[PDB]
Amino acid sequence: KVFERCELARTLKRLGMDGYRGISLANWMCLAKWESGYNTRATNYNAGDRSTDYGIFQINSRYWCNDGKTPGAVNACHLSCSALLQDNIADAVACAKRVVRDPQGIRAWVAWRNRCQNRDVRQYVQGCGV
Ligand SMILES: [Cl-]
Ligand SMILES: [Cl-]
Ligand SMILES: [Cl-]
Repeated sequence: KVFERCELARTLKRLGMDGYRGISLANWMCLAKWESGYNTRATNYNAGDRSTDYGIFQINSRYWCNDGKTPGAVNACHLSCSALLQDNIADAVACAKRVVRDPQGIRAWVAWRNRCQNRDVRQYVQGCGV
């Protein structure tokens, strides 16, 4: 599915994302916006290293989920990458939390550095009741 902005914001808040390991909801919204345009079914093959990015946060198969087809991969979220293509984003959210338990935190996503870091991201949650 493609989420509407405020629906997603409320969905993530219910799933405990607000302030998770120091990360505001608006940072998570900005990440989802630039990764996928709020689209849970998005996939992107990386020809360069044989991995794929999955779902609303574009979580990468090399480290985070298993797709069977990425060489030398591990599966730190202990999920099929299929779980990251559901309309229900609970698994994706669990896996995004796992990503940010690592030292880099939200910096793991380069899109976050480019489009969100050191920016005014308040617009992402304006009006959403979160
Ligand atoms: Cl911030
Ligand atoms: Cl699974
Ligand atoms: Cl679903």
